Amino acid sequence: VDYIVEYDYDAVHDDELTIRVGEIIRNVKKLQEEGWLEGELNGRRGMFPDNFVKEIK
Repeated sequence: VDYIVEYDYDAVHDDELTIRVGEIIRNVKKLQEEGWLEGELNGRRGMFPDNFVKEIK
């Protein structure tokens, strides 16, 4: 399922996705890390905060 960024997040790590409010992340799935999701944003697959992106219902 896709997700929409509601809060700006700065990727501290290399596997972290730098999500910006208003962006749509392709195929956002839930990871084994509480508060971390996996999706293709900005042309890269990374991990971003769960409370920063809202599922596209």
